[PDB]
This record gives sequence, C-alpha cells and structure tokens, in this order.
Amino acid sequence: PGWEIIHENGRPLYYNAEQKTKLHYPP
Repeated sequence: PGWEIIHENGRPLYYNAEQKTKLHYPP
C-alpha cells in the first residue's frame, strides 16, 4: 500500500512514500 507511479528522468517508475521506496517493477 502507498506504492504509485511517476516520472524519474523520463520513464514511468514505481514510487512509494508510505515506506519511502522506489523501483521500476515489483519483487
């Protein structure tokens, strides 16, 4: 929960503020 999706340097990557996480794909 909390994970989202935004733009880092041009590509849409997964975001997360609830746990302060980031990525481009799930586990």
